[PDB]
Amino acid sequence: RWILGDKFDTVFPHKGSLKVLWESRWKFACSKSVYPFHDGSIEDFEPIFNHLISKNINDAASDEYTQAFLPTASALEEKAAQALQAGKHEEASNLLCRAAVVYRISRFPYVDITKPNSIKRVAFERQKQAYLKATSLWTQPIREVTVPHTYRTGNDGAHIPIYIRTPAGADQSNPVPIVLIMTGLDGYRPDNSQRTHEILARGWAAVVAEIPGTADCPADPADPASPDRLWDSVLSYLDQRPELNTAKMVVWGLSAGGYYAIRAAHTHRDRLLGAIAHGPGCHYYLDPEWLAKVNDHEYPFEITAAWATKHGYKTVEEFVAGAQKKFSLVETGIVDQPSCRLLLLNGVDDGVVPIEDCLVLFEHGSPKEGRFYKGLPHMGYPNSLPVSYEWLEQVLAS
Repeated sequence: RWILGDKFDTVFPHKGSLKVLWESRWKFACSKSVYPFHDGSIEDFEPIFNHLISKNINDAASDEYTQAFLPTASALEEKAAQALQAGKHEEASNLLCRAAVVYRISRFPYVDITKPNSIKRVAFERQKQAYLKATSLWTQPIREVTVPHTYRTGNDGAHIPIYIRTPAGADQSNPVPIVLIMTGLDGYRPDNSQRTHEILARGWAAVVAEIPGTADCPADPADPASPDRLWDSVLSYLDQRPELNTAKMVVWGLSAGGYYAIRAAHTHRDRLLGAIAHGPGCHYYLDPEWLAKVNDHEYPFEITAAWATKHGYKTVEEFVAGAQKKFSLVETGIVDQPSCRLLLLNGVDDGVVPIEDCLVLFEHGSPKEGRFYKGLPHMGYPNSLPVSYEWLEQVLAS
């Protein structure tokens, strides 16, 4: 039934095997310093995965997995303090960035928002601490603002912690355009260094916020309307920021963030010049038939457990039974109004979220834009990244 075809009914060889996941993909991802090991080094990860392998640790949700990483990060943080003692700021940044990646992988694939005492949460707190110190040394530093959630209603929390980075010469007299990044299931505000480099290189401000049901997002994950309130608060702050031009704003939703980019393209169409949705889900990803095989594909570990919690559900059973009716942008009719310019990007053979969730969007509302990558898995990396910046330049053009 799906475009994925023969691959749909396939159990990928890494399922429930951390050994195969490392030896076949992650070892090479870490070597190349690409997702999810971007900013990391293989010297840091080689020994941790050799240890994880020796002990046949396969479940990443387990404390035994997470704790196998934290000694390395401690060692890296001390080397940084050493580097900084000798006035070596560049070495000090790079070691703390490498520390931040050890924490990132230790907390893969999801920090449970309902378990604040969890070891992955401690890992994420140590990451943010490590990263902000690393990015304090930069000429254009990443700054954390705690934005009052003035539009908070119901179960919503009080505080929206976001990362802002402004290019050299960003002034109240020459206000720069914004690219508001919306992160995903396993990637949060500290995991976007290279994107902020590229945004600043083109003379734009980088703003990074997490999505409902992840990390430090105060949005009620169980309320489909919570992201609308979330952005109402964020954009309202960016409206009050002197040097940031909200009249030239694109949102960029990655993975699970893709959903929120698509939604924002409609709900806040009058406030955005564009949206990019990278590897996005909007309807068919919540199809019971899709959910029945999603854990068997390219995701590095089981994903339904994380998805359930991220969509505000107590059990996976309840998530599988109800999620589509409640959250599908198609079923709720969100896609039936017009939208700002929306670029959809994904590999055609995505087995995390269906390519069909990009293709459906062409049958509602405003015209959509797309580039889909033959034979490529979820997000279609590396191919799908350079065209992101091509598009942004065109939309934000002077």
